[PDB]
Amino acid sequence: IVGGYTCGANTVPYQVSLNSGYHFCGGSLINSQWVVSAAHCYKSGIQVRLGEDNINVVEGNEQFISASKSIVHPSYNSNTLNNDIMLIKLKSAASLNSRVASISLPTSCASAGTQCLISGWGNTKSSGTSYPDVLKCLKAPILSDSSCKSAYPGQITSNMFCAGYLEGGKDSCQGDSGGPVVCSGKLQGIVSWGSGCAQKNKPGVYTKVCNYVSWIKQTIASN
Ligand SMILES: [Ca+2]
Repeated sequence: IVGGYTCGANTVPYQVSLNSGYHFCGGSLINSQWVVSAAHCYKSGIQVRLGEDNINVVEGNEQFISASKSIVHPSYNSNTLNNDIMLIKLKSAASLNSRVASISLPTSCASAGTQCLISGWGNTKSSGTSYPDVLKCLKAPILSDSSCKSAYPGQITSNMFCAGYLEGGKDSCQGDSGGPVVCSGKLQGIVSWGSGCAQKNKPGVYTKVCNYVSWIKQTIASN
C-alpha cells in the first residue's frame, strides 16, 4: 500500500497473509474454512496465516493453517487477468474471534463513489522498494467505469473496477495482490492489478467480487 496508514494490530480481522516460506499475497477470510484471493496468487504449498499484524514476528493472535485445496476460477485468463479470483480451503477450521473474523460477501455490487478500505503488506513506495511488516490500510473510493476504462484503454472487463485516486499518490502495490477491498462491511474487491503504483491516471484495478458470489457459494457448498 502506497500513501496509506498503519491499520493497527488486528483491526482488519478478515485480512490473511498467504505464506510459502514468505508472504506473497493477501486474502480474505469468508468463513471458518475458506479464503478468497486472486487467481494470479495461485501456487502450491500455501500456508494461510490469520490474526497477523507484523508478519515477521509471532505476536500471539496468529493462526497458521495449511491449505488443503485451491480452486482457481474456471474462466481465469492469466494474460488479461479476467476473472482474477481463487478460493483456498483450510485443512482445519479457523477459530473465529474478534481478531480473526470472516468478511461478508456482497448481496449487490457497490457503486462508483462508494468509500472502501484496501489493506495489505505490499510495497509502500511508488518509485523505490520498501516492504512494511505491519498491515497497511488505505481508504479509497470506487471510480466510475468510464474513468477506469479511460485510464486503461482496452483492458477493463465487466469483472473489474478501479478504485483510488486519479491524481496518484495513494494506491495498492506489489505484495497487496489477492487482498481485500471492503465497502460498508462487504467484500467488494480483490487486489488484482495496476500499472506501477500510485501513478497519475493509473489507479489500482480490482476483481469485481459481486459477480462471483454464486460461484463462491456453490463451490463452497460442494468442496
Ligand atoms: Ca505475526
